[PDB]
Amino acid sequence: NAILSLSYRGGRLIDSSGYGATMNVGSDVIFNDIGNGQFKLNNSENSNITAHQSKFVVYDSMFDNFSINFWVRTPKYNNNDIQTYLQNEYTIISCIKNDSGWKVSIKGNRIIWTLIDVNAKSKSIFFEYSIKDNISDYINKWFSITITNDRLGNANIYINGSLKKSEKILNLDRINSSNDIDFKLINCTDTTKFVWIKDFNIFGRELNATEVSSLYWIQSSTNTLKDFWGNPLRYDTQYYLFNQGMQNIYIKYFSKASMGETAPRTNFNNAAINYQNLYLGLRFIIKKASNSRNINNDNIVREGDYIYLNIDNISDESYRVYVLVNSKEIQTQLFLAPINDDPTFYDVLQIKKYYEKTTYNCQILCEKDTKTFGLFGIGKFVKDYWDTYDNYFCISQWYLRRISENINKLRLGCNWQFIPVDEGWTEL
Repeated sequence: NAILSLSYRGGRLIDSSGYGATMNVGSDVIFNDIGNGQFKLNNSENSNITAHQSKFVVYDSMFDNFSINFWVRTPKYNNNDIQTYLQNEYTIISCIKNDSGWKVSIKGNRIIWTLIDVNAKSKSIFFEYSIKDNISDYINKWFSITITNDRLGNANIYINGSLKKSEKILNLDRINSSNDIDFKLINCTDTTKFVWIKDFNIFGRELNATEVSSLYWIQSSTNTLKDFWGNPLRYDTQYYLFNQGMQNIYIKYFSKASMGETAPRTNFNNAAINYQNLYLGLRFIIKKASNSRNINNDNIVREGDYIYLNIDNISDESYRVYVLVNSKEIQTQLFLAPINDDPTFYDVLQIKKYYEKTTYNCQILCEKDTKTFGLFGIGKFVKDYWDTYDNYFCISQWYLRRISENINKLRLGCNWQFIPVDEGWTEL
């Protein structure tokens, strides 16, 4: 029972809650109908949405509890402009009348919720994520934020469905907010900044932990395949390959053995920031296999589709990933070769999500028949001795049983993510 839910469908922004908020959209907003719909705000006057709430939805109360929820995708810092990134707080969503109400702000690597009462007393609570991780779960990635407010106790921030922070708000008096919610960058000094927003909802109660987790599961669209950024995985789109089990390597071509070998990610590191580079190694393109589901160019890949993994940066001609047919062994290297129909090898795959379905991981399956059946992962050249070069791109039957074992499956070597070049992640 959301009391406001923004959705973009049939080419228009609507309130899908049924409480009838009306929208006014500026001339410089980008929209799409992915899922419930997404939009992009840039740093200009015309890049704005105003949602006008009815008398029955607008918040004006000393005691009534309420929650808001949305997902955000905010770009990586510019390496040469970290001081302004860390120091500049800008609003992205606000509902303020005569200085009272609520607002969502970003300040670098922080997401901030602020409440201001009619006496100008204010309380803020923030979530901060690291800008020194080799690989970040949050930078330039879709993530979920749910903020719940108990007027007689705490404000709470939940990130990706789990409680991250709490702050006492009980000393605030009446919060008399605006009928209008403005989605708009305010006070953002960087002309190039933008933010992506999706799944904006308001609830007229304090959601509990169970409700927050359920909402996260629903909004994660667990049947859809996603890329590293949290966007739908697509055909005909160049992707670098990330292994969730071995995050510090990428795959390179080794011509002598028609092989994908591992090599260490390079990094950028100074006193303020650290990250490993993402746009490294073999560049893959997902292609629709013969007699699979009919698609248009750049369509979304589904778990039921049969696909090929082309590689466009080994030579001027396309290469593709091949599996040896009837290997009679538990593990074999994958073969990276020019396009061919040699019956010794086989190229029909599927991209699956067997567990951890709210994550952006996938598994890559070959299942021709029992003699050619396994999951893509990484094998060791030498097993009994720090060496980032000691591995190759393989297919193994070992993963088939492993993924049904009573274990944490988050960091298995058969977990992969696909990384397209994105405007919110620039590197050297």
